[PDB]
Formats: sequence, C-alpha cells, structure tokens
Amino acid sequence: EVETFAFQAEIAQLMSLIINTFYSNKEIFLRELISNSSDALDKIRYESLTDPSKLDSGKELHINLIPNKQDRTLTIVDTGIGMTKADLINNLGTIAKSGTKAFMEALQAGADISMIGQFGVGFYSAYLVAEKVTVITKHNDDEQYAWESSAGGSFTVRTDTGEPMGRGTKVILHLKEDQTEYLEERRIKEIVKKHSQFIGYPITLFVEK
Ligand SMILES: CNC(=S)N[C@@H]1C[C@@H]2CC[C@H]1C2
Repeated sequence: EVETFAFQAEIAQLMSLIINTFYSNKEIFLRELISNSSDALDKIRYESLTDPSKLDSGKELHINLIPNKQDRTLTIVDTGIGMTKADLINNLGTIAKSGTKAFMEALQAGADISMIGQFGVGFYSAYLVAEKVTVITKHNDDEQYAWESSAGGSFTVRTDTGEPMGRGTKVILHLKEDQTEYLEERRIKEIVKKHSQFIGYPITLFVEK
C-alpha cells in the first residue's frame, strides 16, 4: 500500500520557509510547474527522435490546466517523460539538495522567492498555494505511482490504482482556503499569458460550470 518517507532535512527547511515566509506574489507557482512540465516534454521528445517506440504510450505533447471548484483542486497535466519510483524517493531529492542550499544563500543575500526556478527546486513553490500536493506519474520503464505530501516533514508513495495515464505527470494542487482565486478562468489566463506565453507546447485551459 502506502510507504511513508522523511524529506531530507534541507528540503524540509525549504518547504517550511516557503510555507511560513510572508510573500504575496504567489502566482509564480504556475510558471514553475508549467516550466517543469515543458522540460519533461522536451526530454521525451528528444528521446523519441532516436527511439520512436517511446511514443506508443501517446504521441501528443501538451499541457492541460484543469480547475475543479467542487474539489478545490487545480491540476496540471503534461504528457512528458514522467518519473520512475527511484525519481520520487531518491534521484530528484538528491539533485534538489544542492539547489536548495544555493537558494537559501541567495535569499540571505537579497534574492526573493520568485527566483526559485533558477535553482531547480521550483516544484516546491506549489506550497505557496496548496495545503497538499498529489503527483501522479507514469514513466515508460516503471508503473504508475502516486506521490503525496502535506509538508510537515514527510511524504508518501503508493502504486496508483486510478485511471491509467499512459505516460506523463499529473500534479494536483489541493488549494488552501484563501487561494481559490487560482480556480478562476480569467485569473489563470492572466497568469499564463504573463509568465508562460512562449512555452513550445499547447497549453489548454479547461473550464467548468
Ligand atoms: C522536478 N522534480 C522535483 S524538483 N521534485 C520531485 C517531483 C516529485 C515531488 C518531489 C520529487 C518527486
């Protein structure tokens, strides 16, 4: 079922800093998640050039933004390369240790949280607006997995039994109560056009009721 892991001490520090620091420019989280999505889409497109079989799990390379007001969730779906089990628990956390160390020294020097992406740890800016983050992912060499955390120093991983994704990553943001503005269409449009206008993949914004 569900395995529980401790964050590395430095990543827990980062999440606590992002969660507790007073910083009003929260909308930068979307640019970071979209940029992470566009990087995962580049990687699968480059790999499929020398091996077209990597696209049997889906030829489309796009990003979907799905707001859900009934669940108070904002979901970022990309059909990129996805992540394996070792990526969730070990590989990506080892890379993020040096980026997090460099990010804290830059913050002590006068930098601000909006520059989190320049240090490779941009995903954690989801905790500017989310009380809990679910990450569903499927890589060609592994099974589908669900990653989840509410900060507090721990995260969980389980094998996902939901709808199969084919290939890619789905980030579900369970928004905090005062951040429901990022479920509105005109608001998401404003943030995309301002921060992600030149992404080289179709960004389709879903609408609701
Ligand atoms: C680019 N990915 C980063 S920065 N982090 C990883 C994504 C998932 C959440 C934490 C790990 C697993």
